Amino acid sequence: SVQIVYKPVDLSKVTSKCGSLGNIHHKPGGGQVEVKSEKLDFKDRVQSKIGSLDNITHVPGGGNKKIETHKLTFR
Amino acid sequence: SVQIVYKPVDLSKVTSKCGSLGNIHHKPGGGQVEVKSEKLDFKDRVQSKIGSLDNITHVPGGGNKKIETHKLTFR
Amino acid sequence: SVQIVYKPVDLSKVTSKCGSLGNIHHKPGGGQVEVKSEKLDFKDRVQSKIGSLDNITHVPGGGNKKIETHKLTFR
Amino acid sequence: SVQIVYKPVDLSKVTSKCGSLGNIHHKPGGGQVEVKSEKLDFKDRVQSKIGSLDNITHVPGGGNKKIETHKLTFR
Amino acid sequence: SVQIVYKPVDLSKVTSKCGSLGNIHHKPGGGQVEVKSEKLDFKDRVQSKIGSLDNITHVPGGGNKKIETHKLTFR
Repeated sequence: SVQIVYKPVDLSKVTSKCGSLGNIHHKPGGGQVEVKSEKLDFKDRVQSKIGSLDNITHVPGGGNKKIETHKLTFR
Repeated sequence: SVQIVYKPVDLSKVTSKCGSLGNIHHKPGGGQVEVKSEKLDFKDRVQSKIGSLDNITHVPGGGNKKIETHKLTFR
Repeated sequence: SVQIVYKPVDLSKVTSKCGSLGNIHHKPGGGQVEVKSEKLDFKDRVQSKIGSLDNITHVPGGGNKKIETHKLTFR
Repeated sequence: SVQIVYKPVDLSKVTSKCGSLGNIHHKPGGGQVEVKSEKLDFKDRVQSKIGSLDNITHVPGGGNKKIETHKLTFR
Repeated sequence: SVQIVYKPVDLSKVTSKCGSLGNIHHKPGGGQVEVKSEKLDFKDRVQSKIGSLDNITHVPGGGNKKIETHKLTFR
């Protein structure tokens, strides 16, 4: 006979306290972008990005995470 | 016979306290970007990025993480 | 017979206290980027990045982590 | 004869710039005030203050001042 | 004859720049105030203050001042 008893117990705390969170300034691409092109040959795909792109200001009050994986495999 | 008793117990704390969090200044690409091109041949794919791209200001109050993996395998 | 009793016990603390956290200044790419090109031949893929890219200001109040792995394998 | 020509000229600047101003915490009278009195005689005026009084948090963005006095006196 | 020509000229600058100003913590009277009194005689005025009083947090971004006095007196 085979007897498996999977009883994981969890009393866990992921906690944060923050008194104040602020005065965040993110200023990307303040300056000047000059792009000049003359006599260009492209014989395949072109991807171009010019300026201020994909900029992030992420300010979570918590921002806490808990990943928990359980796996039982019988063969 | 086979008897497996998987009883992991967890009373765990991932904790932060912060009195104040602030006055963050992120200023990427303040200056001047001049790109001049004359007589260029491309015979395959081109990817170009010019300026201020993919800049991040990440300011979590907590920012705490707990990864926990459990794995039981019987064969 | 075979008897396995997996009882790991955890009373663990990953803790931080911080009275103040602030006045962070990140200023990447303050100066001047001049790129001049004349008579260039490319016969394969080109990737170009010019300016201020992929810059990070990461300021977590906590920033604490706990990784915990449990693995029981019977054969 | 008497000739008075009072021509004071002023081209003056009192200036401030501030990128961020914040995360001010003023916590007066956190603790415990116990006042016990038995058999007190007062034969004149009494003024009493007990606790947290007249506390100030003054946070001006500018807070700049210019005093200018002109006085001409003829006798 | 008497000829007075009061032409004071002013091209003056009182200036400040500040990139960030913050994370100020003022915590007066954290602890415990125990006042016990038995058999006190007062035959004149009493002023009493007990606890956390008249505490200031003054945080001006500028805080700049210019005093200028002009005085002309003829007799």
